[PDB]
Amino acid sequence: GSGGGGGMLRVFILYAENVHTPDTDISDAYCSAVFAGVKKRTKVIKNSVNPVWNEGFEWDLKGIPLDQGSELHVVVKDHETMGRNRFLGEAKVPLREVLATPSLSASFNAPLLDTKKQPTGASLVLQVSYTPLPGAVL
Repeated sequence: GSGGGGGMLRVFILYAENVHTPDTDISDAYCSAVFAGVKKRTKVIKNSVNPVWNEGFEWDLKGIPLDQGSELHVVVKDHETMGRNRFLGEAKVPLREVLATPSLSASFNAPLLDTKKQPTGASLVLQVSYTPLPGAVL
C-alpha cells in the first residue's frame, strides 16, 4: 500500500558531454550516484567523449523526509589502466529544488567539477523526479 513514512527519489541519467579520463584512455564509463548512503551505479559505457547511459536509479525515502540540505553526489568511476582513480568527475545535484517545486520533476545539468571548477569540463545531465507517498499510518 501507500503506508509507512512516505518518500521516494528517482533520478534518470540522460547523457554527459566531454567525458575524458586522466588515464591513457577510458576503460569503464559508469556513473555512481550516492544519495542517502545508497551506492547506485548505472550501466558501463565504452570509451567515448559522449558515453550516454539513458538509465536511472531509485532511492527509498519512506520514513526519512528530505530537506533543503538534501543533495546527491555522483562520481564517475572509471577503471584506471594501472590501479584506480580516486577522483574522476564529481557532480552534486541539489535535490532541494525538485522537492521545492509542486511539479516534483525537473532536469538538472550538473558539471563534473572540483575546487578549480576546471577538472573535467564534463556536464552530466539528469532528470529528477520525486515520487509522492502519503504515508498512511492511520
